[PDB]
Amino acid sequence: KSLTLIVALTTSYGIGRSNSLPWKLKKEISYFKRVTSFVPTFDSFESMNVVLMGRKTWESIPLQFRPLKGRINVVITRNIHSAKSLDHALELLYRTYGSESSVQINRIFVIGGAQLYKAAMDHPKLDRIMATIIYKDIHCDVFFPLKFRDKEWSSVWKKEKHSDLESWVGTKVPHGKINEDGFDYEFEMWTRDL
Ligand SMILES: NC(=O)C1=CN([C@@H]2O[C@H](COP(=O)(O)OP(=O)(O)OC[C@H]3O[C@@H](n4cnc5c(N)ncnc54)[C@H](OP(=O)(O)O)[C@@H]3O)[C@@H](O)[C@H]2O)C=CC1
Ligand SMILES: COc1ccc(C#CCCCC(=O)O)c(Cc2cnc3nc(N)nc(N)c3c2C)c1
Repeated sequence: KSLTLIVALTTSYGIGRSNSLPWKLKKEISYFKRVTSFVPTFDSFESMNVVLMGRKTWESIPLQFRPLKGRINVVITRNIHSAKSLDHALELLYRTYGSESSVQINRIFVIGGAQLYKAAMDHPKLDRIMATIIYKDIHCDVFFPLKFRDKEWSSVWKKEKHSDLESWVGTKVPHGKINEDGFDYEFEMWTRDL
């Protein structure tokens, strides 16, 4: 099964500031909730998505939102499911939600932070980035680890047609720039060959 990473980052790959998001974007939060908690209509009795996150990200989420509803949550920590790496998480999942289980696994998302992102980009099953691009240079102190939208990575990572994005996330997604509270930002989907 493939992994998908989902992130919102600035044109300078900023993702974070002071253990939180440096923007308060209500429509971006909804896209995130929607993409990660969406499952092919016919499977939706059985099927559930998984959200894999680092311990720091786990701790950053306002309590009212933990665990993230309607998704299987696994926190990765070297020391709610906990596993010690991405692959341990995958073994826990297959073992726990085995054909003998009534909950089934649809898509598995890596939702942050930088350290987990870095491991997910190293993972041979990761082939898709759902990137929210924020066209401002907001000060940040945590950064996305690999510059997948830059020249150096452009033979590996390709940005897909907007209609391919909508086909994947299964609904109309705004095209182009959305303005909210001082920010322009745009939804993208990038893939690479496995
Ligand atoms: N813009 C966006 O979309 C997002 C931004 N963020 C931002 O990211 C920041 C958090 O990033 P970061 O500090 O790197 O934190 P992470 O959330 O990646 O948490 C780091 C910790 O998780 C565990 N961990 C991470 N990767 C692995 C791995 N490969 N194997 C084993 N354990 C691992 C470790 O926990 P342990 O120390 O317990 O062993 C590590 O100390 C904040 O600024 C947050 O707001 C977060 C999510 C999304
Ligand atoms: C750590 O700093 C954070 C502070 C607050 C929140 C929150 C919240 C409400 C979500 C409710 C729900 O989903 O039910 C988040 C999670 C978040 C947000 N947008 C995100 N946006 C994108 N494009 N990607 C992500 N990975 C996001 C991720 C992890 C991180």
